[PDB]
Amino acid sequence: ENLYFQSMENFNNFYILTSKELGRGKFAVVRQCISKSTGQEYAAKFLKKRRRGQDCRAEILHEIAVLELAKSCPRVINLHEVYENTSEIILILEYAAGGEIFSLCLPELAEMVSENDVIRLIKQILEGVYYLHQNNIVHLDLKPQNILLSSIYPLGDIKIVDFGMSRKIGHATPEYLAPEILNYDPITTATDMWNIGIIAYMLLTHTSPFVGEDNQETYLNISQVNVDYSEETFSSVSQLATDFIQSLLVKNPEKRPTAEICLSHSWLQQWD
Ligand SMILES: Nc1ncnc2c1ncn2[C@@H]1O[C@H](COP(=O)(O)OP(=O)(O)O)[C@@H](O)[C@H]1O
Ligand SMILES: [Mg+2]
Repeated sequence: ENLYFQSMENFNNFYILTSKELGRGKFAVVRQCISKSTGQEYAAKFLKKRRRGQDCRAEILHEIAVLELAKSCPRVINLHEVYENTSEIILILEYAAGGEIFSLCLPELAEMVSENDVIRLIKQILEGVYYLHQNNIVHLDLKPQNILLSSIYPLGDIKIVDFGMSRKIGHATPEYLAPEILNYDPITTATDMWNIGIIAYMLLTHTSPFVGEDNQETYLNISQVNVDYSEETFSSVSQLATDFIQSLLVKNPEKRPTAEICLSHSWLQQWD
């Protein structure tokens, strides 16, 4: 096996690693690194080329092709360089200092995020999805863990990441799965819109809308679209926001609005 991308020696020459691990999957790790020339912080995603005994180098090239396609889009993370060694392909990514948007979905920070801030973040997440949908790209993993912030004090901008599941239209955690995934119905752009309803639901209420005691109850709630819309949970959430979410959390994908229509919802129109 020959190496396509730059050599690992160049990486150790231009960049220094730190002890800071930003994320760790099964076959991927994200460590922080700094440029020896400029002292700028970057994020290095090490991806293993062999997963479960399969040479997965092709899928990594697919994820690079997608990142490269959406470089002009600022709602998508920027790819700067690529390096490769015997077992790893390394992606040098724009650093997102704010971290996962998952942080704001916790009651521990509900006191600093106002409805006006969610409107701005939701509007930003849509502009990225719109761009991706313009180019027949579907993310499929739009979970709060794969949506980051450029900062937190003050709240920064959106940066989408993790394109390991990006396909084209019409292709082949439980709580973030759409109901048409459980029916095996073909993929569709509307599948990403279901996940945006959960992001908005999780930010405004600070609770997951479908997770149950065990996975059995989780899958049931999804396939039944059983969501908690009670007054106790929405007593301090606008009705416009509710209309926005309910229009997205519906079982039939063809009924969910597109990314273009969502930007026209009366909830997102206000001088900020
Ligand atoms: N550019 C980045 N800046 C800061 N943190 C990142 C960045 N990219 C990824 N992370 C962190 O690493 C975690 C996992 O990265 P990800 O691209 O989703 O790989 P995977 O899902 O395959 O494990 C993310 O949830 C995020 O917390
Ligand atoms: Mg992830």
